Amino acid sequence: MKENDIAGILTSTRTIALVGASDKPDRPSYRVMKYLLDQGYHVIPVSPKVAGKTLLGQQGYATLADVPEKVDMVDVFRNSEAAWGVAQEAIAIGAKTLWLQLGVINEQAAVLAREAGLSVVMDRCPAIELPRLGLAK
Repeated sequence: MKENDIAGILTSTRTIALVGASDKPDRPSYRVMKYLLDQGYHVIPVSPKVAGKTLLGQQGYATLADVPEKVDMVDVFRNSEAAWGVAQEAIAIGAKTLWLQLGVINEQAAVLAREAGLSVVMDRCPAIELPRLGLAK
């Protein structure tokens, strides 16, 4: 099994990290958060406001460099350009996977990961990636 793709990273370690997890239930960043939590996945929301607080039962953090748990998949839904800033940071600490917002295309953030080898995935969301096979509860 010498497969070098997201399949091995997702099948090996499943870790989802949320960037900019605030108290805005009227945003796509929230709907995706509680969505991954209910589905039964490890959600690690990190925000400058949740730093030292509890979000939906998940420990909050001011920065991704403050959480002990190693992130495996960075969920960036905040904004388009946000993917770039969140990408460099992830690759810095030693990320493994990167997920952006579905419908958007960022060549800058895409290559920004290739430079390190990180698995960058743009124009794709977990909400639709889950049911893609039919394992949605």
